[PDB]
Parts: sequence; structure tokens; C-alpha cells
Amino acid sequence: HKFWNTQPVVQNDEYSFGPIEIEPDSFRKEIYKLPDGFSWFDCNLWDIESQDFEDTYQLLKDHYVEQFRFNYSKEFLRWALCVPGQKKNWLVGVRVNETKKMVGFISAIPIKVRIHNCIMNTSVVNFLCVHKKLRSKRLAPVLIKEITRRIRCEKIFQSIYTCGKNITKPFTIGTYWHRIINVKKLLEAGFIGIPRNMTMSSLIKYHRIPADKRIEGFRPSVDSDAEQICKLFENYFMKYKDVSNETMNNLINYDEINHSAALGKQAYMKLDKIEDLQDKITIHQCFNVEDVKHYFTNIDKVIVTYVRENKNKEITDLFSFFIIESTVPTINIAYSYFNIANTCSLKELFNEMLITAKNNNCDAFNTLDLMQNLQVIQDSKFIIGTGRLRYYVFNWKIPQISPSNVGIILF
Ligand SMILES: CCCCCCCCCCCCCC(=O)SCCNC(=O)CCNC(=O)[C@H](O)C(C)(C)COP(=O)(O)OP(=O)(O)OC[C@H]1O[C@@H](n2cnc3c(N)ncnc32)[C@H](O)[C@@H]1OP(=O)(O)O
Repeated sequence: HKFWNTQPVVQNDEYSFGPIEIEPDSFRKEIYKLPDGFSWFDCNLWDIESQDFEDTYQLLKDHYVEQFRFNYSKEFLRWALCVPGQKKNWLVGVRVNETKKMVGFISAIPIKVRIHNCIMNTSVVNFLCVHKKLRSKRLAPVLIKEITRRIRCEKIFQSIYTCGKNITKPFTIGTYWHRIINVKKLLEAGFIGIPRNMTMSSLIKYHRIPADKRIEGFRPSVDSDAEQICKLFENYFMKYKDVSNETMNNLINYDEINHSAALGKQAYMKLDKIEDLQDKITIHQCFNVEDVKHYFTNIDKVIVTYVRENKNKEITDLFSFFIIESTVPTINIAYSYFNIANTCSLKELFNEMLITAKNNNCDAFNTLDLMQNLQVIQDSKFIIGTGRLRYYVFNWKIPQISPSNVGIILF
């Protein structure tokens, strides 16, 4: 490594929380120079008909992969990036001056997170992409340094991001598990096989989604549910919290003290034993009503959010998953988003979600072992994946924790 060694992240070479550096003042502000013939632009994902959007969609479709290609649609990208509070300058493009060919992208979105006894606005950096031909032209560190600069100028000094590769020391590692829905489609596409043991017909039967015990009262969310949903999440995070009740109701607001190395030191917290954290949520996204409205909605072939209503019009449960269309043949993959099971078991809620994914033409359903999802995927028909997702936080200390301690899902 000739870049990551110079950033405030935990290195491959503890048991406490808080900022790595409180450097409100001493960070670079001059926009970074690009190689001759390249220029930055703010990517206009606000107008779905724009040229910026076509170029971004094309760049990502052709080049965002470590075959098969994911195919983030334009509606998906607008949902995942034009979020409440988004800055125009956090959607960063690079183009060749002569041809106007988009050859790079990086994005950040603003989120609210709780980390142990602190709460803060932070950023999520995602969709880092360099045209296949310009790789090993050391362009990615520049996109990273530039998004960093644009985030710090908003007085945000931390970030969360994921990766397949191991870079520095991640605070947790998520593992994907996979539920097969459309056997025939996955078989013909070579994504799965027929166990030499059994026949195609039995394989299909083995992977059917059991629909012989159905939970009444689930329906898609609507805008007017947003306050009930906001409270539902607050109560879920209350139940699973890793701090006392008093700390939960009096979280250290880092936005208010991040301007001062004196005051910011308030955010440091030692941990007696890492096992004290066992199976509680330590870090998660926090949603206000505006956030709920945007994220927990329903957009065909992008995001599906169902709630359970009781006979008093009170929302008691929620499942949600997003959808990414892939091409090798068109394959639609659902991903588990956020799920709250209160009046049924988590397996039962997931069963209902899996049926809804099948009804939305999804061919498989992917779930990380985050939060409590291991209650679902242990001793089930889920198959463990090989894809392992490393979670990182920039400029904060988080002990290495189990994925069940993590309530953050990236797109
Ligand atoms: C306060 C705010 C702070 C905000 C900043 C928070 C940090 C954000 C971090 C970004 C979070 C990303 C979130 C997502 O989007 S996750 C998905 C990552 N993107 C892809 O998989 C798309 C397909 N791949 C590509 O487009 C390129 O290969 C990419 C762009 C990935 C690398 O480009 P390239 O292959 O042409 O190489 P280079 O010569 O230009 O540069 C080499 C340097 O780049 C480091 N590298 C390579 N890949 C990644 C990677 N996926 N994360 C972090 N670092 C990476 C590498 O260690 C090396 O550094 P070092 O070993 O010398 O030190």
C-alpha cells in the first residue's frame, strides 16, 4: 500500500471508541489536480434524462465489477444517491476533456449513525469506479482524496464504506448467504447445479418457498406510514442497544464538538471486555421521518418495503429488500435491507419477504449475517456464500465486532 498507510484508519499492524484525529482545521482544501486532459464534474443525477446520468449508468454497467455484470438501473441509482440532505458536489465524475468520455466516478451520501454512546452525521462512500482501461494509472486514490475533501468541507470528518478486498483493518466482516427462488433460471444460467444425487425436479421442490403458513396483514408501505415506521425503528434500536437507557437518551452529538480537539475528546470511550457487546447493535443508521419516507418506499424493480398493520392501523412489523438487475440473460437479485419482526418470528417475516421477492420476479435473495439475520439463515435452506464484505470506518475507532453488532447496509 502506497495510499492507505497515510489515512486516519485502523491498520492491519483495541477495545475503545472515538475519533482517530480531531483535525477540524488542518486538512487540505485545494481541489486535487487531475492528469492532463481530465476534469472533474458534479454528476447531474437529479435529472434522470440527463447525459451525466447516461454516462454514469454506462460507466458503472460496463466497469463496476471485480463473466457477469451487475446493472444498476437509473431509477436505482437515483434512489441510492439522491437521498435527503444530499450535496450536489458529493456525486463526483471524471471525464476526458477531448472526448467528454466519463472515465471515473465516486459518491458519498449523508447518513445519521449511532456508534456506541455517540451520534453524528457522517458519510457513506460508494460506487467508486474507474474505466477498465485507466486502471493502474493510480486514479482511484485521487478520487478518494477528492471525495474526502468534499466531505470535510461539509464539516463531516468520518465515513463508512465496504469492500470485498481487505485493505486496512475492518471493524467487521459480513458474509452473504443466498436463498434460491427460481431454480430453472439459475440452473440454465450456470449459477447453480443439480446435485449428482438428485434430479432437477427434486431440486426445484427442495428450494420452493413454503407458502402453507401465511402471515395476514402485510402490505406495501406508503408515504403516510413514515411516522409509524420512524417510531418502529427507534424501538428496534432501543431493544438491541449496547449502551444504557440513559446513554441512549443522551447520546454524545459529535457534530456539536468536532470543531475542537478539546471538546471532541468527549467522544472517547473505553470498553472493559469486547464480549460485553455480544449480540447488541453497536453501530447503525438512524432514520428521521424524511429518511424513512425516502428509503422505506416502493419503487418497481428497485426497493420493496412491506409493513404489517394490526386491526387498529398500527404498524407492528416491517420487511424490506432492494433489487439489482444483473446480466451474465437477465437475473434479478433481491438483497435484504432492514427488517423488524415483532409479532411473528424472524424466519416467518423472511418467509413472507421471500414470497414477495418471488412475486417481484427475483431469482435469488441475498442476506448478510448482519443484525439478527443469523436466526434466519442458520439451519435453513440458505446457502453460505463466498463473498465476504469488509466494513470500514474512516477516522473513528471501533473494536473488531461481530456482524450481528452492525446495522448498516450499503447499496
Ligand atoms: C471524512 C471523509 C472521508 C471519505 C473517504 C473514505 C474512504 C473511501 C474509500 C473508497 C471506498 C470504496 C467503496 C466502493 O465503491 S466498493 C466497490 C469498489 N469498486 C469496484 O469494485 C468497481 C470495479 N473496480 C474499479 O473500478 C477499480 O478497480 C477501482 C476504482 C476499485 C480501483 O482502482 P484501480 O484498480 O484502477 O487502482 P489505482 O491504480 O487507480 O489505485 C490503487 C489504489 O487504490 C486502492 N484501491 C483499489 N480498490 C479499492 C477499493 N475498492 N476501495 C478502496 N481502495 C481501493 C489500492 O489499495 C490501492 O491503494 P494502495 O494499496 O496503494 O494504498
